[PDB]
Order: sequence, then C-alpha cells, then structure tokens
Amino acid sequence: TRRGKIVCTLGPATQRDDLVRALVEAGMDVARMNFSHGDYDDHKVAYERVRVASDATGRAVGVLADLQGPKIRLGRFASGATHWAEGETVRITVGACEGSHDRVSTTYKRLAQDAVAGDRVLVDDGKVALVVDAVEGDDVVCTVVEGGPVSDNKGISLPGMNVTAPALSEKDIEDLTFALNLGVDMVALSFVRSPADVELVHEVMDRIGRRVPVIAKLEKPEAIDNLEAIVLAFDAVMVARGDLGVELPLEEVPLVQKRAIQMARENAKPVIVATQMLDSMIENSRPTRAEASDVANAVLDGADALMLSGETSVGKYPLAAVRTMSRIICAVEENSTAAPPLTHIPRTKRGVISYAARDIGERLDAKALVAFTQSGDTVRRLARLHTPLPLLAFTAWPEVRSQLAMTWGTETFIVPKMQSTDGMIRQVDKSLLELARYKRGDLVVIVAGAPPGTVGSTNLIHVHRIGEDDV
Amino acid sequence: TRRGKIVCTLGPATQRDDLVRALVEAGMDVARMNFSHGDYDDHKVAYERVRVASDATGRAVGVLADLQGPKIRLGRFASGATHWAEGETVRITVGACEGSHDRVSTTYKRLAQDAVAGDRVLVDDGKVALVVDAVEGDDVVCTVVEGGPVSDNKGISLPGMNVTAPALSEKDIEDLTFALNLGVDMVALSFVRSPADVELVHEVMDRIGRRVPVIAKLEKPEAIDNLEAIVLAFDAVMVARGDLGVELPLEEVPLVQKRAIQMARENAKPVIVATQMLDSMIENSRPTRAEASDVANAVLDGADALMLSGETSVGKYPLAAVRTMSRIICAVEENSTAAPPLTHIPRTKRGVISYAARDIGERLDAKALVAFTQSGDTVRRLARLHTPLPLLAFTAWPEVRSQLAMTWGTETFIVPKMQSTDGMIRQVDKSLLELARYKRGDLVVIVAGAPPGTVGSTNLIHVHRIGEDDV
Amino acid sequence: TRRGKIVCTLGPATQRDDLVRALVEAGMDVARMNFSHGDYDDHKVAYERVRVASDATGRAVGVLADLQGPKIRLGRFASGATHWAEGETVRITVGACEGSHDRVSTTYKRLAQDAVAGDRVLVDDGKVALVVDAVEGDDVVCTVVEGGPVSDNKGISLPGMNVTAPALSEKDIEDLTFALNLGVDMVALSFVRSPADVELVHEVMDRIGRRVPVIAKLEKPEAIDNLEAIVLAFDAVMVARGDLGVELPLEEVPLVQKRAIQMARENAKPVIVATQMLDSMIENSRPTRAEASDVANAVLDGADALMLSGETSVGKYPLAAVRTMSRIICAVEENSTAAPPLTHIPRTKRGVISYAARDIGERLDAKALVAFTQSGDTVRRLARLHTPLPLLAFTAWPEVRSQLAMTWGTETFIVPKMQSTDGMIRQVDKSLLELARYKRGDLVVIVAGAPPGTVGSTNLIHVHRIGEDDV
Amino acid sequence: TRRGKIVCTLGPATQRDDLVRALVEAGMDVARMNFSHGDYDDHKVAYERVRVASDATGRAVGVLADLQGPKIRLGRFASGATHWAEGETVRITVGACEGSHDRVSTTYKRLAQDAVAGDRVLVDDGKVALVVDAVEGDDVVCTVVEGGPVSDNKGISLPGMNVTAPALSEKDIEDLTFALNLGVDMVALSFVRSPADVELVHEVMDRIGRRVPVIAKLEKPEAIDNLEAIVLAFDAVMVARGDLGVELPLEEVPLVQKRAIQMARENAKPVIVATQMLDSMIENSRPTRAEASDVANAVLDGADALMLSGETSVGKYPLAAVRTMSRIICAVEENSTAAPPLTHIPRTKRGVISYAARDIGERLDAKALVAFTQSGDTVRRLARLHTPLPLLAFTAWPEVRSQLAMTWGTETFIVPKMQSTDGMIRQVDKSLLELARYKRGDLVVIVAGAPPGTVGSTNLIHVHRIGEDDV
Ligand SMILES: O=P(O)(O)OC[C@H]1O[C@H](O)[C@H](O)[C@@H](O)[C@@H]1O
Ligand SMILES: O=P(O)(O)OC[C@H]1O[C@H](O)[C@H](O)[C@@H](O)[C@@H]1O
Ligand SMILES: O=P(O)(O)OC[C@H]1O[C@H](O)[C@H](O)[C@@H](O)[C@@H]1O
Ligand SMILES: O=P(O)(O)OC[C@H]1O[C@H](O)[C@H](O)[C@@H](O)[C@@H]1O
Ligand SMILES: O=C([O-])C(=O)[O-]
Ligand SMILES: O=C([O-])C(=O)[O-]
Ligand SMILES: O=C([O-])C(=O)[O-]
Ligand SMILES: O=C([O-])C(=O)[O-]
Ligand SMILES: [Mg+2]
Ligand SMILES: [Mg+2]
Ligand SMILES: [Mg+2]
Ligand SMILES: [Mg+2]
Repeated sequence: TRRGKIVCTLGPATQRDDLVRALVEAGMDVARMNFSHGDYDDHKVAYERVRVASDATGRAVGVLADLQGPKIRLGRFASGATHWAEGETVRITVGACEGSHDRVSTTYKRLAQDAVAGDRVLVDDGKVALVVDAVEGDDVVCTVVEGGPVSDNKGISLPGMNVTAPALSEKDIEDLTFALNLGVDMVALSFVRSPADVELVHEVMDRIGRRVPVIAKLEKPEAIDNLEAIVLAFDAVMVARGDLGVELPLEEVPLVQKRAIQMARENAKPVIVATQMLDSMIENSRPTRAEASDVANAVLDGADALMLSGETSVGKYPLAAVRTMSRIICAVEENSTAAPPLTHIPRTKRGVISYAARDIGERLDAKALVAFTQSGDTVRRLARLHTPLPLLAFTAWPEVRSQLAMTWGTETFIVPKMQSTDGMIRQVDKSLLELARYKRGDLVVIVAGAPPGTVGSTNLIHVHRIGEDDV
Repeated sequence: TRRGKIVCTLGPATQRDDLVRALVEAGMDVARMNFSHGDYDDHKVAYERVRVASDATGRAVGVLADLQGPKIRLGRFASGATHWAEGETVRITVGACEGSHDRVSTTYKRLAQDAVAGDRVLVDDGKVALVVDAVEGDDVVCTVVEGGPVSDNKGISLPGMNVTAPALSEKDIEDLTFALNLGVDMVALSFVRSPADVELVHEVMDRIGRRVPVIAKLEKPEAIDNLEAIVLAFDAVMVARGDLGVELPLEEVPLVQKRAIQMARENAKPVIVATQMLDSMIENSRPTRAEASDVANAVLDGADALMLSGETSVGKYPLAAVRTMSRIICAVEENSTAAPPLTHIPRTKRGVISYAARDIGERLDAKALVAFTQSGDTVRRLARLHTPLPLLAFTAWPEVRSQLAMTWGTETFIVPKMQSTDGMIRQVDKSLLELARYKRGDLVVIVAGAPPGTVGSTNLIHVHRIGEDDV
Repeated sequence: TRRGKIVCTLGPATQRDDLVRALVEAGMDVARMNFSHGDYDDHKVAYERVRVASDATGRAVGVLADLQGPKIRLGRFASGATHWAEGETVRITVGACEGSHDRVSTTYKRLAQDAVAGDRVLVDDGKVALVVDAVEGDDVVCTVVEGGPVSDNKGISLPGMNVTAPALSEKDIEDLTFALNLGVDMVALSFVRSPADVELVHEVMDRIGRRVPVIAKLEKPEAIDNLEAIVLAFDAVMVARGDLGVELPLEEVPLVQKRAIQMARENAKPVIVATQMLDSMIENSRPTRAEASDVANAVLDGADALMLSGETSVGKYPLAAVRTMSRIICAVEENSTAAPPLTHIPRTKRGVISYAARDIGERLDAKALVAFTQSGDTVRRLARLHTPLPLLAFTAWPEVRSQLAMTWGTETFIVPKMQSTDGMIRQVDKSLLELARYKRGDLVVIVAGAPPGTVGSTNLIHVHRIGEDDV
Repeated sequence: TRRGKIVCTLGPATQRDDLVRALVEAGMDVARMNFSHGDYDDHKVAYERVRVASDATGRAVGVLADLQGPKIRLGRFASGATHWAEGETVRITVGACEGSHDRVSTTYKRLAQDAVAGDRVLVDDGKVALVVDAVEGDDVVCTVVEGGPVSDNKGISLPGMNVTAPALSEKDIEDLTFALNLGVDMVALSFVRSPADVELVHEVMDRIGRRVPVIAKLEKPEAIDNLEAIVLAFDAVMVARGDLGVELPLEEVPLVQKRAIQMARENAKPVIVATQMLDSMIENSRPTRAEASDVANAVLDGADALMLSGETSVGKYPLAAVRTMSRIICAVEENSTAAPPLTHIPRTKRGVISYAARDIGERLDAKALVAFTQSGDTVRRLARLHTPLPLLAFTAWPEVRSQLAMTWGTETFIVPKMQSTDGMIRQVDKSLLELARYKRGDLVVIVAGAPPGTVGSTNLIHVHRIGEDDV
C-alpha cells in the first residue's frame, strides 16, 4: 500500500451524506478546510465528520486550516456569474456599487491608487486576462484580452503591483482563532513573503495559548527568494501553484516546485504539492495524460504529499479524484520509491541516527522501521529518505499522529508514555502483534531515546525480533 | 534559443489563411498530417503551406505522415453528435444502420464475434466508458457507465480484447502511397505490435521505390513488451499516450514514457512525446499547472520532441499552444539541458567519436559543434547526449535537414558535395560566417569522415577557428 | 597514538635483561615465538618475560606461536657449513649420511622420487641456487648455478614441484601441545595449502582441549589459488613473504599481498604483513628508502599488522626497528587512515551494525567508538573500516584482549560479566573516566547486544555522553 | 613490452667492455651520468658507449647529466679515512686543514657562522650522526652519537639549518657546459629549493646557446613546500629520496613521493623515483621483499620512471638489477596499468584532445595511439593517463625521441618534416608497417595538428586503418 500522502480540500461536494467518510476510506490523509470560502458552521460540521470517520475507520486523518491571507477578490455580480469576452471593456472599482458585467467591485481598496495603465489583471489564475487602460476616478478601466466566464468574489492577481496588505487580516485572525479552538492540527498561511511572517501567526497562538504546525504556502516571488529561511522558520511548506503560476511566469513553476521539494527534504520538513494536479477530473471520470504525469512527477521529485483542491471540494468525481491519485502514486512507488538524494550528510543527532537506522533496516531486510518521537522530528528525518520499508511512528501525543499524516510513508501508533526503553520495546511488540501483517520472530529496527519524555533526546537503535528476549 | 523540438498536428484550425506560416514562425519543427481525418486535397494544401513557409523563413520543417493504422471507430450519428449519459443503454453494431443515440455503427466487423459480456469500451481515449452487457446478433448491448458527449466516427478501444486487423490496411497502404509521392520526410505507423511491422511498411516503400524514416507509435502493450527490438527495427518512436493510456492502465504510462525515452536515446533514435501535453489550451488561453509540469518533465526525461495534437489541429489558441510549449521548454533548458545519462559507454565508431567530440567542445568552451552526415546518424549520437553547445549538422542531402528537425537541439545546413575533408572545413567556415551570430576566429569542433560521401565513414575530429589556417 | 599493530619475532637479541620489556615499552603488540629455532626452555622464559612486561605496563600483548610446518631442509655437514660455488656438482640425497660439500642429505624423503631434471633448488630463501640434472638412485645431482655458503639444516625450496607432506608434522604437533599448555593466544601454521588444513590443527586442539585463533601463513601457490576459502576457514592470515617470494616469482608478491589484505578485510579477519619489511635494520641504525616505503604501503593497503622477523630476533637494533616501524606507521596515519573500501555492502547483522555505528560516530564528532564482544567478531568488522576515532573493545574474556592486539586500531578493556545494558554502560563510564584522557559529558557511541554474554547477540547502538542520564 | 621507464646510473661497474651495451639490451631507457664522481674522460667514454648501443639496437636511450649542486662535504683526512665512534668529540671547521680523527674541514664555509648547539649532522646520508655542542672560533664542536667510518669528502647533511648557497656552483656551471657540448638530452639539478633556480640553469644554457630539459631533484623541505611551482617552472622532477630522507624525516618521504608523483602527472611532467629501490642488489643476486614492493608501489603511484643508482654504478649485479626491476614493473602492468586519476578535467587544448584520443582508442579496441609532437607536450598529456594501448610518438626532432625515453609507456619514431596531413598519415603507415607486429587494416588513432611544424598546433584526431582509404 501507499507511502505518498493525499491532501483533499473539503467543500460543497463533500457535504452530502457520509462523503467525508468515503474519502477517508478511499485514502484521504489530510483534510483541508479552506477559509477563503464557507461559514463557521460549515467548517465545524466538516471537521466533525473527519473526526468521526478517522476514528471510525482507524485511519489517521490530519485537519488543516487554510487561511485566506491577503487575497484580492472581486465582488458579486447581479447575475452571480457573467462572461467577459475578448474585446470588451470592464471597470473594476474601489467604490461600492451594484455589481454587474460592466462595473464590478473588489476587496483591495488601493486598486485605483496603485494600478497604472499597462498593468495586467488575471482572473481565476488565467481563466480571463485583462490589461488596464486607465484609472477613471475610483474605477480601473480595463480591456479584456482573454475572454471567459467570471463569478462572484473570484480571485484576481495583479502581477507586478506592489500590494500592501497585512500578512494576517482581521478575518484571518478570527479564523485562526476559531480553527485553533475547534481543534485543528495544522494551519496554512497564504501569500507568505518573509520568514518572520510565522511570528505573527505564532503571536496569535500565544494569545490563545495553543500552538500548532504552521505551513507556508509558497505563492509569491518573495517566498521563493527566501526559500531556505522560510523552510527553517516554518514547519512545513506547500507549493501553491495556482497563485504561484500567475505571480511568477507559469513556465518557471515546474522548477521552483522541484527546488522547493528538495529544500524541504533537506531540512526535514513536509512538503505539499498543490493545485490542478488533476484539474481535468472536476468534470471528467478520468484525467488527462498530463495530469497523470504531473502526479507521478511530484512523487519522483520527492513530495511528502499531493493535494486536490476543486477536484474534491466542488468536483463531480471527488472519489474518483482521490482514488485515481492513489493508483498513480502507488504505480510509481511499486517501481521505486527512491527519491533525489540529499546534497549533504546529516549533521544533527536525530538526523544522523535516523540515517543509520534506515541503513541497518534495509540491509537486514527488516520487516519494519519503528521510531519513537515526541515532536515527530526524528520520524521526519527518516521519512525524507524515502525507504521502501514500512515506517512506523510511536508517540504518546495523539496530535502528532495527525501531524504525521502529511509526512511521507509514515503510519503512527499512539501509546502510553513510557519511562524505560525496555518498556518501549514491549509496547512495540504489543501494538505490532495485533496487526494482520505482523508476527512473532519478525525483525524490526527501533529508534529511541532516554530519558523518555524528552524531545530531541533520541539516542538509540535496537534490532529486535518480535517476541524474543533480545533486550 | 530552443533545443527541444516541437511537433504540431495540422487540421481545420491550421487551414485559416497563412496559419501554417504563423506556426512555423512561432516554432513548429515538424508538421504532422494525420491521415485519420481530411481528404487528399486538404493534406496536399497543408503540405504546400509548410514547404512555402519553411522555404520562406529559412526554418527547417519536417513533414510527418501519420497513418491511421488498425484504429477501430464509430459511425456517424444522424445528428452528428449525441450525449451518452450514465445509466443509458447503447447498442454498438457490426450492422449498417441509420445511426443515433440508441444504435450506432462501427468499423471493426468482428466486434460481435469478438466482444464478450464484461468487456469494456472506452470512447475518445477514455472520456466515455461502457461495459458490454450482451451480444444480440450483430449488436453489442452496453450500459453507459460514464456519461458524456460522443461525436461522429470517434475512436473506441476494447482493452485486452484480441483484436485481429492488419498492421496496415488498404487505406493505410494507399495513404502511404499518396504521402510518399507527395514528398513527405517521415512516416508514422499507428498501433505497432511487433518489430517486424516495419517490414510491411518497408515493402510498400520498395515497391513504390522511395524509402523514408518510419516512426513507431507506441500505444499497445505488445509494443512495450518488445520495446528494445522495436526501437532498433524502427528509425524513431512516438510515445502515443492517448491510446497507450487506455490500452494500458493510465497510471502505468508515466513510467513507460520515461523508460521509452531512455531506450531511444540509448540507441540514438528520435523520440516524440505526444497527446494532451497542453490539452487544456484547446479552450483556454493559458494551460494548467499540470500541463506545464508535463512538458517540463518531458524535457527532463530527455525527449527529442514534444507534440501537440488537438491543441493545434482543432484548437482555439493554436499559436499560443505552440508559443507556450516553447517558453516552457526554454525555461527548463535555461536552467540545464542535462538529460539522464546513458547506461552504457558507446561501442560504435560513430557513437564513440561523437562522444569524444562533445567532450572536446565543452572542455574547450567552443562556440559550436559541427557534424557532417550522410544519413544523420553521426549527428543523432551527439544529440542524444544533450549538450548546451549549438549542434550544427552539415549534409548534402536536403531531406536529411527535414529528418533532423525532430532530432534534439540540431540545426542543419545543406551543402554541395565535397571530395576532400580539407574542402569540408572551408565549407563550414563559409556557411557559418553568413550567420549574424558567428565571427572569424571563433572556435568550433568539426566531425567528419573520409572518404566523403559514404555513410558511416565518419572518422575525424578537427578543432578549428573560423577562417584560420589550421588545416 | 598508533592504530596499526606491530608484531615482533623474539630470539637471541631479545634475551638480554629486560629487553622484552623494552619492546613492549617501544610498541610491540604481538610477540612471535618462532618454533623453528630455540628450545622449550628458551620459549618458556621468553613467554614469561612477555606476560610480566605486558602486565607491568598495562599494554595488551598477544603471544603468537609460529609452527615450522612442512619445512624442507638439508641435513648436517661434517664441517657444519660449506660453500657451494658456481659450476660445481652437488648431490642432495634421500639417503642417510652426514653431509659434506659433495653429498648432503635432506628431510624431504621424496626428493628423488618427485624431482625431475630441470627443477630448481633454492637455499636460504633464494641466495644459493642449483638446478637438477639427474636422479641417480637415491641422490639428486645438480649444478650450482649461483654460488654461496650453505650451512646445516638450511631451508630449501622446491619451487613448482609438488611436495606431498602432512599439514602438521610430529614436531609441529608437539609444539602445538607445548604452546597450548604454556598459554599462548594464537597459533600460526606455516605452508598452508588447503582450507581443510585447519581441521587438522583443530583436531589436536580438541584432543588437548584448548582452542585458540589459528593464523594461516600464505607462502604457497596453492594457498593463493584457494585464498578466499583459506581466509574463511582460518581465523587470520599472514602474508609470509619470505617463502612466498621463492615459491612464487618474487615479482608476483607485491600484488598477492594487496589482494590478500583486501580478502581478509572483506571477511573481517586480521591480516599480518611479514618478512624483510625493514631488513636492513639488522645491521644499520636506519632503514632504506624502499623499506620505509614498504611499511607505509602495507599501511595504505589496509594491513591490521606489520611484522619484524630477523630485525628483532637476531638483529642489532631490535628497539630501533620497532621504534622506526611505529614512526612510519604513525606518519602515514596522521595524514589519513583511509583504507581501500570494501567491494560489498555488509550483509551480516554484526557487520551491518558496526558499519552504521562508525557512520554515526564520525558524523556526530564522537570521542570514541565502544564495542562489546564475546569473541571479537563485532569489533573486527568495525576495525576493518579503518576509522580515525578511537575504537575500544569491551569484553569479559581477558584472552580476547590479547587476541585483539593484532586487530587494527583497537584498544581493549576487560570488565566483569554484565547482565544489563545499564550495567554495560556504567562500566564503560567507569573505565573511560579513570583515564586522564576522558572526561564526564564526553560523547561516545556504544555497540552492544542483548541477551548479554552470548556471541553474536549484538543488536544495539547507544549514543551516550560520559556520566549523563541517557540510558 | 614494458611501459614504465628504467633509469640507470653509470659508473665503475659499467666500464667493462660491452657492459653499457648489456644494459641497453636489458632495458635501460635513460642513462644517468653522475657529475659528483669521475672525470670528463670517464663521462665522455660512457656517453659514447650509450649512443653506440642506442643506435646499434634501435632502442631510444636518453642521456641525463646529474649536477652535484650545493652539496656540503667534508675535507680530506690525512689517512683518507677515520672511524668515529660514539662518545668521541669531533671538530668540523670552516678553517683550512688536512683532516685527522679529531679535526676535519668542510666545504660549507658558513658552518661556524650559523650552526647552533643542538643541531644535528648526518654523515654519509645518515650512518654516522653527530650533535652540535658549540662553536669555538671557526670550529664546530660535536659529539658522535652514532659511530662509524668517515672517509674523504663525504657528504654531510645539516637537517633543519638554513644553508645559504647558490643554486648552481662553479663546478656545476662548468659541468653543465661540458655536458651541453657533449650532447646530453636532459640535465638534473640537485638540491633545488625554488622555482627561480631553473632561471640560473636556463641563463647558462643561453650563454652557451643550447637548452635541454631541466629536471628538478626534490631533496629539500623547501622543494616540497614549493612543489607545485617547481613542477611548473621545471620540465621534470626526480623524487631524490636519499637526501630527501635525511633532510626530512625518513618516515615523511613515502607520502611526499606519492604527492609529488601526482603533482607531476597533473601538470604533465615526467617524474623519476630514485634511490635504494633495489639497494640490496649491490651484493645480492635477488632483492628483498620490501624492495620488490617499493618498485611495484612506485608503478602504482604512477611514476613515469624508476631509477637505480649504486645498483648499476658500483654494484656486482648491474644486469640483474635492471632485469629484475623490469620483471616487477612488467608484472604489475600486466595486471593493470590503471593510475590514480587526475583531480581535474583537462582544460588545455592539447590536454583535452589527448584525453579524447585515449577515450576513442580504448572504446574502439584500437591497436595503438599515435601522437605527433614537436616538443613532446601533446604526447606527455596522454602518457600521464596510463593507457594499456601502445602509445607511439612521431616527431621530426631526434632529440625529442631521447627526451621521451623517460616518459611513461611511449615509443618514438623519427620522421621527416611534412607539410601535409595526408603525408603524415602515410608516414605513420610506412613506419608502422616496418614492424612485424603492425599490418594493413589495423586500426589506429592519430593525434596531430596544422599548421605542421608548430609546437601546440595540435587540433585533430583521425581514426585510421593501416593502408585503407580513410583519409
Ligand atoms: O542535516 P540534518 O541533520 O538532516 O538537519 C537538516 C537541517 O534542517 C533541520 O530541519 C534543522 O532545522 C536544521 O538545524 C538542520 O541543519
Ligand atoms: O551506444 P553506441 O555504441 O553509440 O550505439 C548505440 C546502439 O544503438 C544504435 O542505434 C545501433 O543500432 C546499435 O547497434 C548500437 O549498439
Ligand atoms: O557481510 P559482512 O558482515 O561484511 O561479512 C562478510 C563475511 O564475513 C565473514 O567471513 C563471514 O564468515 C561471512 O559469512 C561474511 O559473508
Ligand atoms: O589542462 P591540462 O592540459 O591537463 O593542464 C593542466 C595544467 O598542466 C600543464 O602542465 C600546464 O603547465 C598548466 O598550465 C595547466 O593548467
Ligand atoms: O489558494 C489556493 O487555492 C492555492 O493557491 O493553493
Ligand atoms: O492517434 C492519435 O491521435 C494518438 O495516438 O495520439
Ligand atoms: O616464515 C615466513 O613468515 C616467511 O616465509 O616469510
Ligand atoms: O642523489 C640523490 O638522488 C638522492 O639524494 O636521492
Ligand atoms: Mg492561493
Ligand atoms: Mg492513437
Ligand atoms: Mg616461511
Ligand atoms: Mg641527492
């Protein structure tokens, strides 16, 4: 079975009866609640359905709060959706209006102040493209240079305009709050520009007194210019290709992705690859040949996780999207799970020991690798190496099981806290023995530390056969 | 400028006035005439427009005749197109009929004889799926299991159904004939299953007395089971992913592609990657992020050429499709033109010498590599190595220039036959100096052979400064 | 300090007061008692002197019993020594007689039976050479082809001709017995030809009820034809270059040595390089430039140990020979202790774990590597890798400390039997702390096993700071 | 045949009739005339005998003038020799006197000016050692700390103290002159310290109007501190281990040798390894096991040439020494001629092309590699790579044939000045065909350049079959 993790975005297509369950049953490892859309009641109900289904199935499922960030949007159209055709003129305004095909509203209120003639406006990541002709008072007059349908509150991107808006708005702060108290496992911040942007998120966490993993969404050129520092300051990164493809040249993204996945793995942080991986599959029962290739290539690049956005949130074949994504990942991994090697020899205690542990296990044809961890960090330095062996994490903190649902090839087991390393070995033996694929005499390699209960204290590898007294 | 070659399929969207010109000006290296559709007048006019534009611009543009092969398809619907929706029952028949939504005709006349209940029927390379319920006489009664639009005469695929039809039908033979006498540079055979299938093509060529390079289209499991032998028996291969993705599990294709590109490069044969690379761009002015990834990955896999099918033949932005494909290729190549290395050290005189020539040029920071070739084989063994240096082919046979338009990173120059290697050197200097981007004193490495005008006789490398007396 | 081990042969030059002491104080790691010369009281007293000085200094010193083997020699001359000069006729006979210049006897009693005209006889490991002319009944009539003095009972070599003789003679059996009861740590067998020859040695040990490590001396073509099998059947090997250089062409020896060192290291068996390493130091206070090179090259080849024969047994500067040998070894090792890598990845539990432990220690800037062993196998699989870190063996069996004095770069510490991982680790802390050299808080890697007190139980690595609570 | 070159030193043992002949017939590639000993008539007659035997046999034999340098010495003793035994006092003085047991003179006239107490004095490259006690006026008062005999004019070494003495002495200048006019091919300078020391030598050559190759003898710590610069300023280097082993710690030499050979190979300059390689053979018909190892190791280190000093100049088996050295070299080379790879990719035109030529030849199983060279630079960049293919140099300047007799694995052929590429290739065919072992159809790779007759013209490779039309 599968090593690569699957992240699904929830929405209207996942609201019908026990559909969230079906996704979890079909392979969903992380559930993304997008806070760009929806109402607090909708999120809460979604989050409950995940917890029920996770707990009802036995399958770890993390819950990811995606914060809108400084996203610029359109208002509502009187029609709710119109068609903007090439050759037509449209006025985007800062001013409150009844929204229509010829004049529509936007959230960025500095638009007229900051937009100059020539500037480009991309809608829905390139579905329509406009160029600014002039600024007539509080409107921006643009001529449509690529025609298509636009709908209420759709995202617009103004490449090259210095956009001034806070890392976290009040909507963002108030959604962070609601999501932290709801119990989510992780949080993603949109439109990250600096390594210090996490500090603001952290602050709110400290006010509320509850911190979680913060994922950086890489969708700005500034992000890519400070990639290493962002990967060290944040806990994870998402290659957010949609906005990244209109903020950068869309032809540059394939290489940015590859360079960003490598960077995460180097520093042992999870990486998600997102947006239009199976875009075709919103309307079609099978994907394109390019889409299948895009997924297989995200695997061979070394992605911890791949994500589906519209394909599950509003799509018509949300199960087939998750199912197919898994078949492809599995198809690639059957051939080889080997990933692009690291460019350095590990230097941290935990990194070095997890490296050695991988060596021993693979060379002895061990049945599984087992790692004990408080923060998940030990387990992530082994995950990044992409072993074909089952990697099994053992931890006392249940939240870590949900946090490790987006870390590559890792299955977690929650256990009572131990105060002796032999205790730990017995625990492993107990848990493993209840599993179909495990038996007595079977060989496993266990990574551990002492004194137990201490993060980073990992310092021990043990080659153990299930049930024997080799301790 | 670009090294990766772009192959476009011509059709109705290229028959608007001076459109073929625009494509060649925009980057088309090979023009694919698909013999599935169109009539001889349509093809002939297209082929002329390519020769005019090639000759008018100076840009080499090869002409590829794609033979339909044993393709199975539907008839014409009375309304021209219908929608087959999930749940509906449809009868495909051997019998001639008036065609409709409830009963349509097919070309494979053994369908009722060879199709059993359970078997699946995919339409349009996967977009509509049926399963066979029963055989009533000369009908096949199916239930539509995935619903969508079907149009007149569309292709159907009966996976893992032993289909008996000749490698080349009479239509195919008569299209080979028409295309050989029209002057085309290469020929592609569809649905290749054996290495001996080229023999049949060759035979007809010998009857008609004009041989060209034969490309194998890899879209059958048999093809992939005999991949090495097919790549040695044919002159080129195309990874024909549409049919390949319904004849094999669509998740297996990404790896077959990569394995097939490696195999072509090993044996120094051109390889084309085809079908849905930028599928989205038929209707949209920009592609998806998966499509862009699919193209970048075909480059990094090592493809000589990438192809557009519907994106130029019936699409709405055929110019933008070609332009975009080139921007991506170029984006990847600016970073690095490195391909996955060969798995062997060359053994053949031509291979070894072209390898050494690459070495010398790169190590001396040469301005260009120059190779002389009768058949193009010397030039292809250097192309496969993917050098960042300009590779420039010199040949006396003009058809080779068009044959090398689908070989990676190669530019050709036609020259008069010389009878001394001395005279070859001066020829190179003459031609190169008429370029804007060359100067006297520039350093160049020249591969050649003596006695001249003999195939495979390549046996000399010369390190030469433009204009100077080092000969 | 030094990592490469030094083996000295004891003899007349080491019998003056506290000279054995001086050698041990000057670096002798193994003492070789050669049973070809000297008598049991000479050996006994030498053995007493080694154990006194070993015990008095704290330096481990192994004791090696070298058995003469099937050595062929001459009988005794009336004058005790004659001079054979070129051109003369000499008759070596199977008959009984007390020698003279013209006719002398030999111990190989099949000389006349097995020698043909054309064969060669070399005396004193080469410097006096005869060629066989005829066999007249009992005598072998030869011509002296390179003249010089022959003495009583001098060793003669019948290169190329097949000698039939038992692996162990009765003298060898009786010296095995005397040396086993005297309490020697290892035994070397001379002129080994087969992997089955250790069986014979083993048998006698089983009769006598005491087994020790058996070293194979490689000085026969048959030995090198069965090199791998001999290295797997024996516990160690010695490249015995003296006889090897007359039994094989002396020009073949350099490469056999290198190939034999590689073979030992691969299968984790100690290897000694012997004979004339510093030959000129018998007369001279300094060696030649070739001798110095030969020693440095035995180091770089990967030898566990280098040996001195005449340089200490009968030489004039026995102390200086040992001191010089150590300066050179040390000079090479300061530069780099890197040895030619293994041609395989370790496959055995103990091999795999000791490799990983080396990795971790070196990556984490550890102060020492510590390994627990019953027989020494675990410790030798790490020694063979040649680490620059201190390798420290911990064992309850004191004889193993003397056995590991010929294994590369290993210092051994004897401890009481421990019944706990805890116990083991605390013992390490105690021992290491009691050196000036170690401090509390220092970082070390410990290899061990459980259940304790079992050979090959090895299954754990522990990263431990001296004195801390991390167990 | 052999690829490694053998250099022999001539002297008293080579002054018999047809003794010089015997060496050339046995394998001598370079003849070394040592200008420390003997007089101009002795040298002349030696030089005549080399040129006769070279010319009479067809074997290239270079002639090397070794200049004494600023060698420091003792004066003459009244009795011609005395014996200094440990415990004695001796006074070495900068005063004039005829020596005796207790007070002898030296040639370095600054001994008293800059000897300090504590300094050491080795006599006869180490066998007699003294320690400096004081300076009384102009005598240097020492204690004999290792006893032995000293004779007239014996060399003394002042390790550690800075000697000020000119790069070339006046004896050296007038021996340079005598040797240049005698017609020697190369010159070696002793006790080189600086890259500017060759300027001195060059200057004198320019006065006298004849330059030859100048070899640096590496026997000083200053030399090794400036090793790279000396190898770039000089044309060759000799690792002069005798004096190097008393001027540096004798244990440091084996690694300096290896480091110096690598440095020569990298910059494509010949390197000789000298002194005591088979020292034992002066008195013995066979060498030691260490000596044989030292020779094999000089081969595997990558030496162009190995040298014999006393073994041929004053030894009793000069012929056997040369023969033995060759058997061992040959034994190593039969196995593998592989040398430690360069630490850089060639970037000079002639380096790069000679590299490629090696590639082509080996990949095509060519019979030989053929290189045209004016000075030998091109030929030496291929020699340094150690190919198993025959390397054959073609040159018009006959002196270069003798200069290339110390370059690895190279055989030279003298040809006329040509002005034609065709000419050159036919010349190769002519010359090669006169060897039995080359025939028509045989494949050879030829390196050359145009315009002919220019050093560094090199710019072409040609793959040619003997006698065929591939020109
Ligand atoms: O080299 P490693 O041990 O694998 O650690 C890689 C790097 O990224 C980690 O995630 C840590 O934040 C860094 O301190 C570390 O240098
Ligand atoms: O790798 P090389 O030695 O250059 O040759 C490449 C290989 O494929 C080519 O296309 C030839 O058909 C083969 O005979 C050849 O072995
Ligand atoms: O696999 P390793 O740990 O490197 O051990 C290599 C070899 O060592 C010893 O000689 C064992 O007897 C062998 O069975 C083993 O194959
Ligand atoms: O690049 P290569 O031909 O190997 O040369 C590398 C170096 O060695 C040569 O001997 C030259 O003295 C240097 O100028 C040169 O840079
Ligand atoms: O906001 C998004 O959907 C993204 O860019 O991933
Ligand atoms: O025939 C086709 O169009 C194909 O296979 O891609
Ligand atoms: O006895 C030995 O060791 C030898 O022959 O070298
Ligand atoms: O004279 C020499 O060459 C030396 O000192 O080695
Ligand atoms: Mg976004
Ligand atoms: Mg097809
Ligand atoms: Mg022996
Ligand atoms: Mg010297």
